[PDB]
Amino acid sequence: RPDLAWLDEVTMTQLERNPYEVYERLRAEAPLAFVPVLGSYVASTAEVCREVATSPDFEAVITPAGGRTFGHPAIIGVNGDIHADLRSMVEPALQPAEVDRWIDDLVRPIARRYLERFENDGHAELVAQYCEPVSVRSLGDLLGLQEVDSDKLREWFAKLNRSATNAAVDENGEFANPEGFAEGDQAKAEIRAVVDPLIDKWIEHPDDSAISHWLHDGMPPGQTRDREYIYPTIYVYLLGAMQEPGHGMASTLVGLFSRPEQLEEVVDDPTLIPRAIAEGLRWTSPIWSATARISTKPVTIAGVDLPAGTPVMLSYGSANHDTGKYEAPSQYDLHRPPLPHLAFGAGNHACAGIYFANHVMRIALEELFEAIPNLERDTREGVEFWGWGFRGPTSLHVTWEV
Ligand code: HEM
Ligand SMILES: COc1cccc(OC)c1O
Repeated sequence: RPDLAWLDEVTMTQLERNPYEVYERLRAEAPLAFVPVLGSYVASTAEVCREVATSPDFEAVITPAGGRTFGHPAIIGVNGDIHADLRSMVEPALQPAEVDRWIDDLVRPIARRYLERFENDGHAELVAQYCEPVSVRSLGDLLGLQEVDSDKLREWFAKLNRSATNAAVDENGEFANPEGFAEGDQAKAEIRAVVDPLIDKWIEHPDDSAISHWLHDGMPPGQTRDREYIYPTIYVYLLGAMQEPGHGMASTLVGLFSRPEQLEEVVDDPTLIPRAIAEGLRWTSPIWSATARISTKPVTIAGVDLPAGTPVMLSYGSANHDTGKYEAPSQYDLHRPPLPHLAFGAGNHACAGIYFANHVMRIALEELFEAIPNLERDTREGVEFWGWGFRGPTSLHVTWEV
């Protein structure tokens, strides 16, 4: 497309370090645009992302690097009967009435345990010391991975992240960094070595762990889902479900720190924490551009006539800065009027764990502010955000008196 020739010079590193300038141009010039280094059409505005994610003429497809990382059948990448089965598999523990039965007793003691290690230090790096540990320890226990240390869960989601977002392609559409999948493969090998004996045990001795229920739920007597059938969705969990609540917590904190007067409001009135988190997710969406759909027939989107079989990456993080919806979206604003956002996606492949994730982030922030009410950010340190597929702050140094 001739007038978008500047897109030929957009690099993967540029999109990873800060995609917002390129995507501001995309939202104005071409809400649906083919980005050469990603090898795909990308949807950048709220209208186009929502349309593609809910269209009867699109279905789920995994991004190329995500498919290389997860294989088949990843819940995010399949449709029809297989997707219906995988959704029925994961949904029980995520049902709101079910989450409300045990979420407090799950997350609150975990939050306190990680806080107790540093709440009197006067300094902390909250991404590694708090946000990621609470996120992974909560989900890990729910899944049945109690004996997998939070360091290991965090390492796995970091390697899966880099593998599943290893999207750069060369002139011929081939992956430009083929060695970047190796640490994904390696993480998967480690995961198998840990999880295979757990599955062996759960097949014979089911328990209340989520993965045990994934094996057994809805199955004829004496049968379990084959482990090869559920492992790709285990990997989906061990990337985004492990990573995103921690990133959403951390981005919300960075946003609040940028508005000191709003941090103070929320600490004074913790009933504002859900609103603070909702704005945090819009402001820096944890899942920024990690999923996609594929057209199933010829379809016209944003004036582009797409053939059948055309993938479209859903850059929800860009859609959540759509100035057709938001005023000054690059600024964190607790007092933004509550509007729909796309940080959980849309359509039949929208996030299945919204209610759980919101509670994990809420409880974690409640306990943090109770333990450290005079929390401040360490302004001697910069906060850098990283990621195009998944985005969040790489560190969050804080300080407090005493
Ligand atoms: C703040 C934290 C989270 C955010 C921002 C988030 C966001 C998202 C997004 C954007 C998608 C893709 C939706 C689309 O393509 O339209 C997704 C899919 C999904 N998420 Fe969440 N997620 C979070 C946490 C979680 C957690 C903790 C779990 C599990 C306990 C979870 C389970 C899933 C599943 C199973 C899918 C795939 C749904 C499908 O393809 O049918 N998510 N999430
Ligand atoms: C590409 O990987 C993912 C995309 C969307 C959601 C995920 O975990 C919930 C996830 O792991």
